[PDB]
Amino acid sequence: FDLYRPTEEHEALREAIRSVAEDKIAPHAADVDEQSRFPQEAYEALRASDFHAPHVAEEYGGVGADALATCIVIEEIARVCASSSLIPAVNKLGSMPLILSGSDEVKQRYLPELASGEAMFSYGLSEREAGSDTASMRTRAVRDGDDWILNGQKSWITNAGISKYYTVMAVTDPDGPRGRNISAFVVHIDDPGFSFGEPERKLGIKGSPTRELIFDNVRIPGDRLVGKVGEGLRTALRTLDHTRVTIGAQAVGIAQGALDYALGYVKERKQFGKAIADFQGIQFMLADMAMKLEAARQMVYVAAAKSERDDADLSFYGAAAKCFASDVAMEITTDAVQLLGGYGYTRDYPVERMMRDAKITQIYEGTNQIQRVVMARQLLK
Amino acid sequence: FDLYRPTEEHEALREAIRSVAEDKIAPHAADVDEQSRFPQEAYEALRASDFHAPHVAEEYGGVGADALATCIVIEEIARVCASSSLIPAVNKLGSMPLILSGSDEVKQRYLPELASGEAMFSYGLSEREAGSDTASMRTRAVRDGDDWILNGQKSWITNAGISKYYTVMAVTDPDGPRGRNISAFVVHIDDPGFSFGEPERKLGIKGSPTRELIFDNVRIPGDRLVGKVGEGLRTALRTLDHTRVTIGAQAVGIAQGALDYALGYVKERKQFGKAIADFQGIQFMLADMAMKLEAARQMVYVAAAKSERDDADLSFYGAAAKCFASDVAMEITTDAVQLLGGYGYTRDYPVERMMRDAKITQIYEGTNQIQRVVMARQLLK
Amino acid sequence: FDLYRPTEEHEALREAIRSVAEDKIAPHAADVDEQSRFPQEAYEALRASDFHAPHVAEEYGGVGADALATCIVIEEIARVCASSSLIPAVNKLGSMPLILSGSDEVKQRYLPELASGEAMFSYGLSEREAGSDTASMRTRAVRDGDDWILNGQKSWITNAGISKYYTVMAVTDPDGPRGRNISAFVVHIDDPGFSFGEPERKLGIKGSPTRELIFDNVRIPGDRLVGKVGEGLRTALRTLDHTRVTIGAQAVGIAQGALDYALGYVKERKQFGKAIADFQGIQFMLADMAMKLEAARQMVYVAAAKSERDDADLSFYGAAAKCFASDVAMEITTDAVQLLGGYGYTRDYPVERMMRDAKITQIYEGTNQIQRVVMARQLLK
Amino acid sequence: FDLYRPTEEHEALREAIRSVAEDKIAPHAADVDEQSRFPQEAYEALRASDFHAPHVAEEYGGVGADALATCIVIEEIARVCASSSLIPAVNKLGSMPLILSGSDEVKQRYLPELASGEAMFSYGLSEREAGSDTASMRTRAVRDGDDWILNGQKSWITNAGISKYYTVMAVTDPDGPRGRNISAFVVHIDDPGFSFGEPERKLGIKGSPTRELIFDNVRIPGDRLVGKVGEGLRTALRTLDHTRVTIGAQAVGIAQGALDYALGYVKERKQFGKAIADFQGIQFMLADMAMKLEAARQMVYVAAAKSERDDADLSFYGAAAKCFASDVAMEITTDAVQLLGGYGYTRDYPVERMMRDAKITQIYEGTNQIQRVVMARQLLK
Ligand SMILES: Cc1cc2nc3c(=O)[nH]c(=O)nc-3n(C[C@H](O)[C@H](O)[C@H](O)COP(=O)(O)OP(=O)(O)OC[C@H]3O[C@@H](n4cnc5c(N)ncnc54)[C@H](O)[C@@H]3O)c2cc1C
Ligand SMILES: Cc1cc2nc3c(=O)[nH]c(=O)nc-3n(C[C@H](O)[C@H](O)[C@H](O)COP(=O)(O)OP(=O)(O)OC[C@H]3O[C@@H](n4cnc5c(N)ncnc54)[C@H](O)[C@@H]3O)c2cc1C
Ligand SMILES: Cc1cc2nc3c(=O)[nH]c(=O)nc-3n(C[C@H](O)[C@H](O)[C@H](O)COP(=O)(O)OP(=O)(O)OC[C@H]3O[C@@H](n4cnc5c(N)ncnc54)[C@H](O)[C@@H]3O)c2cc1C
Ligand SMILES: Cc1cc2nc3c(=O)[nH]c(=O)nc-3n(C[C@H](O)[C@H](O)[C@H](O)COP(=O)(O)OP(=O)(O)OC[C@H]3O[C@@H](n4cnc5c(N)ncnc54)[C@H](O)[C@@H]3O)c2cc1C
Repeated sequence: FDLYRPTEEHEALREAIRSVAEDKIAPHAADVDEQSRFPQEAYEALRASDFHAPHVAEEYGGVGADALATCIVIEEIARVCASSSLIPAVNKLGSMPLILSGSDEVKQRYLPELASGEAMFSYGLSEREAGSDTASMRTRAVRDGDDWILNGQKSWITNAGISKYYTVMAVTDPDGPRGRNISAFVVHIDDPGFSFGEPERKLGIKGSPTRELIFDNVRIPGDRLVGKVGEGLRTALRTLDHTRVTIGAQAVGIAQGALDYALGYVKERKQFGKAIADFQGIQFMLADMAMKLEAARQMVYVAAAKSERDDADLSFYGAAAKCFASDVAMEITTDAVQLLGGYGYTRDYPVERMMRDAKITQIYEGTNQIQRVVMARQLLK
Repeated sequence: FDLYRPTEEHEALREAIRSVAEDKIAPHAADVDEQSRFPQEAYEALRASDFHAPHVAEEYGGVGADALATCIVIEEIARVCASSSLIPAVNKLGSMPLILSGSDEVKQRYLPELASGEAMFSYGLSEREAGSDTASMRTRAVRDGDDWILNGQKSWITNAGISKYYTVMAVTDPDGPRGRNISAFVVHIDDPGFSFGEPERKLGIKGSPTRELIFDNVRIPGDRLVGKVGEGLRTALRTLDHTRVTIGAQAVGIAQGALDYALGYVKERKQFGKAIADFQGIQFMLADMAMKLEAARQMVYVAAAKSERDDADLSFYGAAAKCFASDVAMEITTDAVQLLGGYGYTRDYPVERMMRDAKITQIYEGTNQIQRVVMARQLLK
Repeated sequence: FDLYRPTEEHEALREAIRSVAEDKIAPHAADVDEQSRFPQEAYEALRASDFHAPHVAEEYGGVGADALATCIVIEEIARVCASSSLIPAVNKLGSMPLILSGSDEVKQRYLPELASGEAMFSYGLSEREAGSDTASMRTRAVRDGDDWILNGQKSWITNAGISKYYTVMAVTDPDGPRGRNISAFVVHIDDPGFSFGEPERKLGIKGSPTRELIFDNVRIPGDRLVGKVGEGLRTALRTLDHTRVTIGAQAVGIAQGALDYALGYVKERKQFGKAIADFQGIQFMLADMAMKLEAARQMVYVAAAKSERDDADLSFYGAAAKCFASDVAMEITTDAVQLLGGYGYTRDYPVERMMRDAKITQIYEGTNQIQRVVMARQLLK
Repeated sequence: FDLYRPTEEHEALREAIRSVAEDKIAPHAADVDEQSRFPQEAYEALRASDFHAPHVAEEYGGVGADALATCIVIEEIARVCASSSLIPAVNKLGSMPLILSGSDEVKQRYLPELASGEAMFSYGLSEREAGSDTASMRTRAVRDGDDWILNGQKSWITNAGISKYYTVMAVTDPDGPRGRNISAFVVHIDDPGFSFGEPERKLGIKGSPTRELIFDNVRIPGDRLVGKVGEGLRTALRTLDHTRVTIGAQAVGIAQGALDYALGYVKERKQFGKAIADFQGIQFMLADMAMKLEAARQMVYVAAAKSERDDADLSFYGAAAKCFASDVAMEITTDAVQLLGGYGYTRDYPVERMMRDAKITQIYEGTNQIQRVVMARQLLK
């Protein structure tokens, strides 16, 4: 009766990413946060075990992992290092427009370099004046012969400066219809007129570089176009339907690491002559953390299976999975700090970092407010 | 990619129980509550379509439905009538000790009558002084030759007076070890010295009879014994591991009926010149209801698949599924009343009944407090 | 240091209403709910001790109680019988438009009969198509010589059929400006063309009659006019600023009765060899109930003192006090049922009635959704 | 009608501390957090306006501010800089044992230096193995002639290394009765054998030094004794009854600063062509923040008035006020980050610091779990 569980192959994958995460990523997580530096040790360990971008098709040299397998990878990394989990999460985000909409030529150019780990991808959608409202974006792409000229800026770009390739959405007709006047382009780190802003100083995922992209008359070839002129925002929304699920998986892993840590601690710490775990108020808090986490996990996996099949109700299930898991991770990490007492408030234990990291999952890949808008729309239509 | 969803056969089953529920059960639900009367129309409709006790093995004339199929049945009935949903839920509860522990003879005597719908089963575990603490039960069974003499009382017995057979747990050795001095027996409605208390006057599931069992020197044959002398409470705990999942399914169905009703209403009701559904605060409430309901549903189905396979972590997953779903149903039904305004507070709409019914799911089949104890124990061991 | 507490006189008043409530009201509360009948024993006890309408000025034969004293009265009654608490709460609601806007003649006609207890007042604002949106009300009043002719209907009217006088708001100019085309009138139970609908069948406050008013060409004298033609809705909003505070006080009293009952019970009930009160998970639930209740109480009293002084921020504080207290009462009463287990779900204990009653406090005197709208408006302006 | 509000004098005080806070403290708050450095600019501004230790009696050169005035001071500072708010909060904590239990001589020695601002006080109660369980503390004080010899360690000491005087509790008889074998002593920064641990690396209140005290055969005179030998822990518990209220006030101020910031931002930020404040889901979030904050504020002020009068129910009201306000501040600051979107997650806005700071209020001055224990005990006795 093989219902409502991952395959044996999924559980073998879980065990393999967990070994890489616990051995090679976990020891660097505190230093990555504390120095706000790219998790380079994690990148090398993930590249060596083909966990840096596992979703890429076997035809491009990739692992060809299904959406659920890719979720389990992001979850198991996020359990020890949220910054590291963004390597496969943002590699999928930046590549998904090519995978969903790109010509065979565009895919053949870029996906093999992702698969081999020679390049990371970033995704440039958000702006200073258009964050949630991406249809109002002002970055523009203008034909000049066979070339495109890009002018404007993207805000908040994960892995900027480390990524070699940038999937960028820009307005291709300022007079075209709202939502259907945008196109997607692959931009290279050394394209002319392309600079980075100063790294953002963040609450959490501090090792993950977060930087503005500045486009000053960036001239790129005509073959950088991903999909059809004007269909870029449709491609971006379709991308979001898959990638929101992976942030739900990230939220689940962060919450799981915090719960793992809190459970180990309250079994050992003694006060008033017994283990903290022996206090029934503590037992109720642990049961709440575990029940909500497990509900969030199963909902992420249901949305992941929907992502793999492209189920017609993926928008609802993905928006629900991402909003629920991030809300639950925020609550669980706030309680994991609580359960360690004073120790929990110090950077000598990892639970305060896990709480600071959990907060991003409620904001990026669609704010939980936008997620509630999307859910209500899917219910009422 | 057939992961994390019910089978096509499960969805055909869902459609068939939903037709019986909407056509034959739903029209009587208000009158069943209002007159506090047994849902007789629902019993006949369920018996005619073999949905009254679908878990019974095909070898006993039963449907042989898996634990997930049985959950979907209880859910789809509970969506229109919570009292009616207790026909298959309590038929499973009362029969499960026979199915888990009974001799071939005991099973052959009782299960065919359940399968055909000639008899309903009840489960007599709780008492006046031993509710949560069932190991402290005082009802006693004493050998008299080949017979057993039962003395005491059971409290809160669902379907009492309607059920023909009562699976009753009693102390078989007041000096034996705590938890291992109890045995299970099948008691018949016409066994001598066996009476019923006055029906309880309840907040909700008002059509479901709830009555004390009084045992005054009840003499029954030796072959009424279910399993081994002293193993009755082990059988009762094992039963609970499966049946808690079905109350989670009941909670999911009640919440789904309330959400279905609230969604239909806020699309039609207009205030300040627009549909109530057009207010973003309302949209956020609907998204919260739907997200939490969907998380509770997937968690119930994960626990149901664990029940079918007898997964070693069934205790955790069942306790989590039942506690989560009932907590979520309490919150959703309280908001469904809210969303109808004044109308919601009147018995002319069904959402106030759905709120009164939701509250029982937090109490029976282990209080949500006992569920948190069980969850914490499974985490810490 | 006499800061942040009621006066000694307030505490003497509290003790006096508590005696009347515990001796004369509490014994009838269950029967009042169970038979859905007016709390006549409570009315007579309240009239005999001048607690039926204590806010009326001493110049009209009244007690002249301040807004805080009147809150304490409603709270102490609502602790034992929510239906009874609506006698002074709705007596204030129906009289407040006369007190805020009425001529000396109108006040002199009606307030002495309220003060003596010869008449109760009702308030007719809501309609079938205009509940939250009262500015869209369709009930009309048309001059005919010195008379007014009323046509339409009011929905949900508390104490209808028992009250002698009805303060009714009606459109006095269907072409006048939105919100400034409505007037208030005193309607008598025996005015011609005036009938009542069938009593609503409610979730709770079942003894409180709730009935439609039907106006079929109701001819009333010109001197029935309360305040100025067109200022009726301004008077209604001003009324709401004071009366919302009294529903917050009602919510506090219902929650207090449920907590009083739960605390007494968990000290006595034993399971697993100790008092339920000895379980730390239970202690945490009790601390949550008590802390939230006490916060809600102090906020109601702060809003009551604002009501007495007519502080410029009364809208915010009243809306906050009513929304907070009713939300907290819903949560506390749902947990009070929980803490009694099975007993809590039966009508033999009062906590299920207290939960059914608590739910109305979130809906009437402005839904908690309208309260959040009002709060946000006061913050942002 | 002067009920349920601060005095005119309190509101003049509020305006005066708010000017010092907005002009002199607020500009340094970000740099204080970012460099984890003592808020020296705030200390000088507070000392110059007599807001560094306002509770000290006029007989010692102090302001003599009542407990409510002192709460308003801590609140108004905590609104702009939580680290700065600990100057008057910890000055009261460390001095309160002298004020409650000290001889006239001890008070005359130390309180004038606090009043003038020549010295800050710290409080040394907690240890590595005795945090919540202070009766199990192991730091010892041993008579040697007229001297005392202190040996052990205190953990988590706020303002350590900056404070000149340390009120330290130590075991004076390892064989005396539990809770009645502890005494309080004033320790000087230059007492022999007295060192500090390395500053803790914290989630928030990063400018507030937090350091272990190490006592290696610390010899101090007999006149350092505060109160009676063996009554130190009674003095510590009594201190906590007053000081918990001031952490509730701190939590209120942090939440108020976050709400002030979020409200200003959502009025200005536009998305989808309107102000964020114009979205009703946002309006509901703002109403929730404001209602809960206002309930927490009024409850803190009720507990403060109880602290001033020494009301017999101060334990309950203080524990409730501190637990409620800190829980509410955690929720409000987490939502204030949310409402700024990406900006909220960056250290360029202050709301992420306010969230990191809010988390300490749930842990120190008795964890919210200990607060629920204390509340339950006061309810059940
Ligand atoms: C660390 C970080 C990493 C990121 N990574 C990337 C990335 O790699 N690539 C990329 O393109 N983007 C990225 N983002 C951008 C992120 O998706 C945006 O911050 C988010 O979309 C919100 O936009 P905003 O920050 O402008 O907030 P705004 O859109 O200004 O929203 C502000 C507030 O208003 C609310 N709001 C907005 N619209 C509505 C509405 N219609 N109804 C109700 N409430 C509403 C929001 O929920 C929020 O609470 C990242 C963000 C951060 C902080
Ligand atoms: C309508 C209805 C139908 C029922 N149907 C059946 C049925 O068919 N057959 C049957 O045998 N039973 C049935 N039950 C019984 C039900 O399972 C019991 O009510 C439940 O087990 C609780 O027992 P109690 O009511 O005695 O509460 P108690 O056990 O007295 O508990 C009272 C309160 O204390 C809490 N509590 C108890 N122990 C602990 C602990 N260790 N830690 C923390 N908190 C604790 C509980 O959660 C509860 O909040 C039914 C109950 C009802 C009301
Ligand atoms: C038992 C009872 C007693 C009452 N007593 C009286 C009385 O004595 N006199 C009297 O005149 N009235 C009385 N009322 C009426 C009561 O005030 C109304 O029910 C209430 O105002 C809501 O109106 P409605 O029921 O038409 O709900 P609707 O206004 O139809 O609202 C339905 C739902 O939409 C929500 N909603 C409405 N507008 C908005 C908005 N702008 N933004 C977001 N959500 C919105 C509501 O909060 C609610 O959840 C009573 C009601 C009841 C049930
Ligand atoms: C930044 C900071 C500043 C501080 N300032 C000072 C100060 O100036 N002076 C000073 O003396 N102290 C100070 N403290 C100490 C603070 O009061 C302690 O951290 C707190 O008392 C908890 O002790 P602990 O950290 O050892 O946690 P523990 O006592 O080990 O508790 C760990 C967890 O168990 C829970 N727990 C403990 N006992 C029970 C129980 N009986 N029932 C249920 N749950 C329980 C706790 O709530 C917590 O969640 C400070 C702490 C910090 C972090």
